[PDB]
Amino acid sequence: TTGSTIAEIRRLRIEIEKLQWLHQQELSEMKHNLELTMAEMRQSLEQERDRLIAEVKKQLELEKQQAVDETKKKQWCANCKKEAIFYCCWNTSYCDYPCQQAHWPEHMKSCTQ
Amino acid sequence: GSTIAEIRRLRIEIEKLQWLHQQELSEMKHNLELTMAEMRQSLEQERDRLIAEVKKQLELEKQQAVDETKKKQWCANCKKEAIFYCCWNTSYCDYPCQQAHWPEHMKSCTQ
Ligand SMILES: [Zn+2]
Ligand SMILES: [Zn+2]
Ligand SMILES: [Zn+2]
Ligand SMILES: [Zn+2]
Repeated sequence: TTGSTIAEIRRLRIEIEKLQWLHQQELSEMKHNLELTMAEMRQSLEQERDRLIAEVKKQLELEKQQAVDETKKKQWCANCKKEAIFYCCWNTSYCDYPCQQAHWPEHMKSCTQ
Repeated sequence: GSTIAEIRRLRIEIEKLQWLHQQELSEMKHNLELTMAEMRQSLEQERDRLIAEVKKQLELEKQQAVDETKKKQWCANCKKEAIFYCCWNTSYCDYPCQQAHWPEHMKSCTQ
């Protein structure tokens, strides 16, 4: 029947028309939410970078102070900068006799005792 | 054949195309999320690289500090720079430090 086919076609066409109007609000709010999550991620990553750098600097500054202080407690070879075991005169110590011999031409200029 | 059946077939195919389109929109939404996760991971890796450079430079400052310290004598009492010495590895910045330190240093001394 002609009228019944026309009504069925018309019904389908109307359903397609309703399909067109769908999902506009979702996509248009999706871009704006993308901007906000992107900005929040950039800010959080920047704060985490600053926190990590500050922490690494604090820890290595403490490690440096510990190394310097440990170093002040010992005597160091004036020729090779390894730990020394005997001394010639003020602020001139050596780890073995060959370092003393090697360093003598320079140390001779300013030696005592 | 049946016209209404043929239309109903058409509806099924259109609804299927519509569901597919929906799958495309949500797979692109997912891909956008993966791209964001990839951006976070790549930025984190670059931060780790920067941190490694900062550690490399701070470790050099540590070594220079150590090497500088090896060049001087340090007060056995207060750890400031020393100007005279009592015996091996025992120097002082001033006489008041030497005096203050004598009760502990006496057990180990030369002169
Ligand atoms: Zn040496
Ligand atoms: Zn000497
Ligand atoms: Zn002192
Ligand atoms: Zn002494």
